[PDB]
Amino acid sequence: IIGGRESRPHSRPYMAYLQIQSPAGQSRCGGFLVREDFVLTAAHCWGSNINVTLGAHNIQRRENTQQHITARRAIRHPQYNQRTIQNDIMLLQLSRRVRRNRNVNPVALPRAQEGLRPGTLCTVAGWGRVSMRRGTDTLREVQLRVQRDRQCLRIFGSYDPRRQICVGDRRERKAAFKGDSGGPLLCNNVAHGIVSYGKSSGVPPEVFTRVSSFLPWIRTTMRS
Ligand SMILES: CN(C(=O)c1cc2ccccc2cc1C(=O)[C@@H](c1cccc2ccccc12)P(=O)(O)O)C1CCN(C(=O)c2ccc3ccccc3c2)CC1
Repeated sequence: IIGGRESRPHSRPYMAYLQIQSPAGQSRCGGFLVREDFVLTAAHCWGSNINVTLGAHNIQRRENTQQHITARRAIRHPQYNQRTIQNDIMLLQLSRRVRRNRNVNPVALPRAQEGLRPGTLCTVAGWGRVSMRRGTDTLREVQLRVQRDRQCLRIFGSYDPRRQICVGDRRERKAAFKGDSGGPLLCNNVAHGIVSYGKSSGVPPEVFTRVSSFLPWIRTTMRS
């Protein structure tokens, strides 16, 4: 998170920290609990081995509030295209159900096809980098304004306004960044987006996956 603030501890109990590929420090991503047995995140974060940490604030400490679970299944969206980064969404079925409590619980999702008006203020959270040189051990968050789709349609090649969201006013140094991938974009406290990608500089507008266009698939995949 660039230009944000440290989050009040445990104020976003749905936050999940992902470590992809056993090797400690091999790859980091964010995600969010949607049910006691499922975590939603980005498909470009896929790996053969994913360790999930729920209930954390400082992910570099084995906190009493944490619950550690491995991804039993890492289900990439069937039409995920890593080259164009389209359909960047993935469901992680946890090896075991979390014990739901004040520090670990699901987040509300948008209804099917729910959109977002440009100018709306949303919040994204994560343990990603705060700059090219600095990262963070603790959860941070920042408020960003939804942008008109035309901006991302000009900047990013394959953008689809139905399946993606254009976020971040270029006039402010605030945005989700490297390591925040997979994390949620909360608009009116509902998880409308998943951090997908943006410029390597971190200067917005940036692209989020629009959760509301994938409800049928999410439903089906979870209706196991
Ligand atoms: C150097 N970068 C970044 O520092 C970066 C910037 C971001 C800016 C805003 C929001 C999220 C961001 C995530 C990252 C990453 O490095 C991700 C990461 C690692 C490896 C492969 C990935 C494949 C798809 C999505 C995330 C990926 P990571 O977070 O998973 O580690 C990323 C910039 C975006 N990328 C592009 O090809 C890309 C595509 C079209 C573009 C069009 C215009 C300008 C830049 C463009 C850059 C990938 C690497």
